[PDB]
Amino acid sequence: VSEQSLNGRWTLKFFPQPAVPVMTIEGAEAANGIVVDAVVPGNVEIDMEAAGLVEDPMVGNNIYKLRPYEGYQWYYSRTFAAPVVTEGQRLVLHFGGIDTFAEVYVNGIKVGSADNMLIEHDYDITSVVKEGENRLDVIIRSSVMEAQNHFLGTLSIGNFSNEESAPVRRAPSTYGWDIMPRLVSAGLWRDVTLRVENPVTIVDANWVTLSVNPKAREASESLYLQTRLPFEMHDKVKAVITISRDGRQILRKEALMRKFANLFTLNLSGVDAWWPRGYGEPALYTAEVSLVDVTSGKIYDTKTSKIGFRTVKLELDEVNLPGQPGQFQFIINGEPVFAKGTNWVPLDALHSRDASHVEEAVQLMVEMNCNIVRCWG
Amino acid sequence: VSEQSLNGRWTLKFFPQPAVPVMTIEGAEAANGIVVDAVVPGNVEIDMEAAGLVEDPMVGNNIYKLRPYEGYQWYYSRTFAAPVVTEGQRLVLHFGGIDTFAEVYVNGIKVGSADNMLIEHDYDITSVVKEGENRLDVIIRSSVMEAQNHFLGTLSIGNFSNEESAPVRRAPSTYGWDIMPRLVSAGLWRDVTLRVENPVTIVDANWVTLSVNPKAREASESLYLQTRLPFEMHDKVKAVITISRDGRQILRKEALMRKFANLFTLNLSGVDAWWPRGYGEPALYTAEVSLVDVTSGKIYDTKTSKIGFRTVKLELDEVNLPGQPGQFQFIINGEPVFAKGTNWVPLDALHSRDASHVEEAVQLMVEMNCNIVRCWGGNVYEDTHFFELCDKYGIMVWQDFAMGCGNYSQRDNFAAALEKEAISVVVKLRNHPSLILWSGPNNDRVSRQVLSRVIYEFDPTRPYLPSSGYYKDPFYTENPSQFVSQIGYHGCPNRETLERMFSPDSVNPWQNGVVGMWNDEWQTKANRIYDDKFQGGRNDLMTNQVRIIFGEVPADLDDFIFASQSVQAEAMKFFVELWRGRRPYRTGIIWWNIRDGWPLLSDAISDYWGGKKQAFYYMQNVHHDVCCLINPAANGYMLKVDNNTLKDFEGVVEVKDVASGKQVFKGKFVSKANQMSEIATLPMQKGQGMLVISYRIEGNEYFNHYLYGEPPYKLDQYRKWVKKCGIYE
Repeated sequence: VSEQSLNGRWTLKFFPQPAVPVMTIEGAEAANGIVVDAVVPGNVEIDMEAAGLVEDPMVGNNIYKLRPYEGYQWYYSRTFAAPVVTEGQRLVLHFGGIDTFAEVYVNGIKVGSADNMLIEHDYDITSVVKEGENRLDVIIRSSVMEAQNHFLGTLSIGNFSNEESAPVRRAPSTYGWDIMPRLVSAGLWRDVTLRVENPVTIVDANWVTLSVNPKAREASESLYLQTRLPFEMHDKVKAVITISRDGRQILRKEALMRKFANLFTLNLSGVDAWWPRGYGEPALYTAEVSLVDVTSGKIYDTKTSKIGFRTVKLELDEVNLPGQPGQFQFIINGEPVFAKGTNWVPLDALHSRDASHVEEAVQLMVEMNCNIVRCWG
Repeated sequence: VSEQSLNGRWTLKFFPQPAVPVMTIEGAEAANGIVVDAVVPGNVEIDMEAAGLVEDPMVGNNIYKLRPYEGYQWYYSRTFAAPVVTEGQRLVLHFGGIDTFAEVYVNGIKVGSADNMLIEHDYDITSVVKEGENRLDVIIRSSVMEAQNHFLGTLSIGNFSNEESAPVRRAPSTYGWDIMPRLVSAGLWRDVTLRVENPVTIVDANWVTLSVNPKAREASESLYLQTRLPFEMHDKVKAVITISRDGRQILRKEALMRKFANLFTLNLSGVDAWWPRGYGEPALYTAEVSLVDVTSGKIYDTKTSKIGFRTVKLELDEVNLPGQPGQFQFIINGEPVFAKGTNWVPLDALHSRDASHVEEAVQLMVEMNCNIVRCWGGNVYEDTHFFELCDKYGIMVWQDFAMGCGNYSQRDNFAAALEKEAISVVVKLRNHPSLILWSGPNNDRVSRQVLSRVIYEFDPTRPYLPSSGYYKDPFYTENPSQFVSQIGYHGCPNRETLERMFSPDSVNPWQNGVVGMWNDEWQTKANRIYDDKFQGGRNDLMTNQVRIIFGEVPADLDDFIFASQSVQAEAMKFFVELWRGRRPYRTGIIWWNIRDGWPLLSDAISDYWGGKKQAFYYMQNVHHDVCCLINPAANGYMLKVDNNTLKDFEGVVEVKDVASGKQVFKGKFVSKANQMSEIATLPMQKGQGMLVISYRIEGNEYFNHYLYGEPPYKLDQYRKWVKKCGIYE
């Protein structure tokens, strides 16, 4: 129905982590720490430099001066107006990125516990949200100290990746590499939003290119659609599939929703294939699917994404060193492409600034004419 | 000690499921619904038709009128007197079948949560039962809505099995198939009882045939006995094993119970082996084990079951397509048996009526002389009595695990729910001699790990197989599989069935008299899972087959029924004769199918109401233990005789043309045991016609026929050939 954003100014209170880490709001407020203004999405080091508490780590040996903060806790807090929810609607609190181990409270009620900085986190706060001003509190603990909650196997010690990185789900380069500095950091480094979902909603729209014929401008595309559908809405809701490019509608298919999960296959004509750089055009088509009430015409949900009709196959060599690394070739749309490109390292040691560099960084590959890029583990 | 039954009249309250499903008694009573009388075991649709709330779903398009109830909840409730329990005794509440997701309360205390309609459910209500009147409440929620509690993998969407069937443990055919209608249903479809167990009780009595020597009438049988035994009862209780047959005691062994779990081996003499139909007698022996007090003589528990001394081995081919499907042969008691039988589909879309059809349905296989039956994975697991009849009548059982067409989840939740189901079904059925095989891209955790590990630990005696329009077309006649699952041919049911399941105006198939078009009712009885109005599809399989064999489609209804049934009769007979005549390479044939589970237009040879189609009688004559048949040859036809027994037979076979009466062949034959024998190469006949195969063995006249020539045939002429032949009617 809507997506209210919770980005902006938050309250950040940081303090050294005690022997028993702080998990509750009472302990976080009782702890003796410093309170400064914070920006979400952001990194805690950015908020402290804005407060004049840390020097610029990009200059000289200032990076080492952030060392004590690896054992600090970080208490994000803000208020928010609750969006309007009607009966059957669900209120979801969405985190694009929590770095890392945090307890999330809404109006003093714990709604989740995060432990992976690389994936999104969604919590159903429908039953805990209140009318009017609400409170949202996130209490992050030390990622480095979290490693001492595990016993490492022999093979996990002594590698180039830090031992602290082995038992936790974080970016290994944040602990230090030969190309990226050590800067564990913390904070809400991606968007925080409030989402309202109708009882009839799209759970997943999976687009799959079954086959492609670039010469005949044909393609067979599959849509694996999973939805949330109350049984009173079975046979009363229809799926509206729409393929278009540059405003011109290529296909509009309608089908009655009789199940919650369906597979739709579309045999398309006059459609171009997606090619990497040099081997043709990167033809993209707008693929939209909406759940519409058959009687009232109400649109309950709409999922839109730009897809490309393309097939990928990895032809492995069977003579010259069969099974050894590098003995393969990518087969795109049946053609053996020659890959030329770069390795993708972190865009910023403070990863909340990543999104601000993607445009410039991708444009480097466009000028370089890379047809491939490997996002480094 | 005792087993009090809780079957009978219950109170059923149904209501649409809210956004938050009802899980408690307070919410169930607070919900606004309808209360009617219910029968247990039963289906909720049966109770509502008894209340006059739903029309007969077996007639016309009434099946679609049950659609809203797939999103309903069902509140079973009844009172019961508590049986007398003494100290140490346990009171167990037994459910034979809960369909499906239900919360079970006894005196307002939740005693269990069910989530598998195919296995039993037992709850210890000893600490919650009260003296006097007790209350038992079962709150079932929507099975269809339960699917939306899961995220399906890519390979679970788009298969023939419904997406709603993928994440739940139910019979996949209940959501709709091409042979069974969509009817999710709900309720307590099997027995509900109260069981009292002594502190000394038998947990499991596993009977295993180690070896058998049919000639010397010897067998080595193992008893894996697990018991519940208080340590104060160790060395004070004895196990009394008893093997008997027809009242005569064969062996009585006694042993002091010094442990809770023991293995007993019995070397028996003067005991006959269990054989499938044709290969000998289905010899069954009553095997009883009792735990008796050494001093007081008190019998604490007794487990009795009829077992059969039999060994099963699956010899897999290693030359002709090694590893491909169908390249195997069953080795029963050391002998390579040739399997002939049918696929087992649901006995009823409302599965509480299954038990009422087992006797009649199994008797169809006995008349058909099937020595094997494959229980299809789209169906529920049949109860104990079905296997008892298969044990008694010598019909081997191929058991699929309840898995439908498509790939399933590879995660821990589905594996754990399936492991619990497989362990439960294996322990329950592993003692039946009729059961001979378990059956489940080569990286599927379900078939290559979960199910295989269960068989490895709980049934190491049976093989496990991870298997997940002219009838003379080379598509059929050039099948490379030694063990074939024949697809089956469509056949219009007997006229009486049409007038019973169709509206009077819809008995005739042609809508507005147009030959080529079916009305909306015949399209429904072609299994149209959802009421989407179209024309064509599966129903065209009927008229297409009649057109290939007889040229045109008869406008007259009775002319169409006989024609469509004759096509199915000749086609299915040809398949059985073609595989029996291609031994020893061909090792078995299982065809689709002997009986329908709903009044429908299907490829089965007998309908839900017992109407045997023309194909049933044709198949009967080519299912004999010793059958004289004719196969097509390179330059004519080959008269042959197939032996599915262990004994040799002599006889005389005569081959004659129907119309002309000219004797084509007559001579003596020697049918060597457990093999097919060529008798003579018959010269090719002119044009169309039909031959008569008359053979006598041991003073018994058996009959068969062969339709020669190429289609299309003249329906009136073919009817004249069958009439003059005097084999069928």
